[PDB]
Amino acid sequence: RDVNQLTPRERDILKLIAQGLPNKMIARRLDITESTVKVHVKHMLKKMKLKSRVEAAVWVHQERIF
DNA sequence: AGTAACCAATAAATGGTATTTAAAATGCAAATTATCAGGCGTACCCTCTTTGCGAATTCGCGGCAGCGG
Repeated sequence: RDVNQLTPRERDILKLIAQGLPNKMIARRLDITESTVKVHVKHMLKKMKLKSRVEAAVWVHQERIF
């Protein structure tokens, strides 16, 4: 239920990701293969029980949870 | 005051094939205390004596026994 069990740093990376950052630049910046980047975003997608980032980002912003 | 599905394009849509990471936790077998379980010994003198009293008045039957011509 609670996102904070995950690392805050990856949450900040994720906010940057939802700021329009494409996966290629993500892999280039984070020093991992694109496969690992996709695996990470896939993990975040199911762990938040979401189908798309738009609704989750809007919900995070509106109540200013983090 | 606004028609398109044209053909590329964009990476996101997944759920699937693995050598990793070390931390944890989870088990594992020692050391190290308590406590239990056996053995021995005892120098005034003491000497068959306790029992069962009756698996309790059955009875009827059988037979293997000792005495006996």
